[PDB]
Amino acid sequence: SMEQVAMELRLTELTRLLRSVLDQLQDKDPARIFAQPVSLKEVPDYLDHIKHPMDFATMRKRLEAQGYKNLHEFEEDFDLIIDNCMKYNARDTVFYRAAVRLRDQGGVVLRQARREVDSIG
Repeated sequence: SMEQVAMELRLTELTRLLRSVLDQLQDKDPARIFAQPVSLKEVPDYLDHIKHPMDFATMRKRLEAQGYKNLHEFEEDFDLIIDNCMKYNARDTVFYRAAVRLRDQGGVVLRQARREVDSIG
């Protein structure tokens, strides 16, 4: 149906926008601390601590299969990256401090992306 196609064009356009958002968010992590999943070879107990791991590569795979239906879904995943890190790592670590910075710098990007999604529909 033509209705089905039009929904698919909206999903595709959301996907393009989210990809630009994702790149911008990832530029706020020049150390690439959040680029890849936490290794279970190098932190074998990780899953006793964190129930829903997330990282930029896993968000990117989900994005390219058009797996984000709206911005809320994307934001939940971004917030997981941050919130996982601030629980697992202590306050005085390079990791925790990098989360705080990504959160603060990412909030500006997400502020305007929410206007762009509402605005463009």
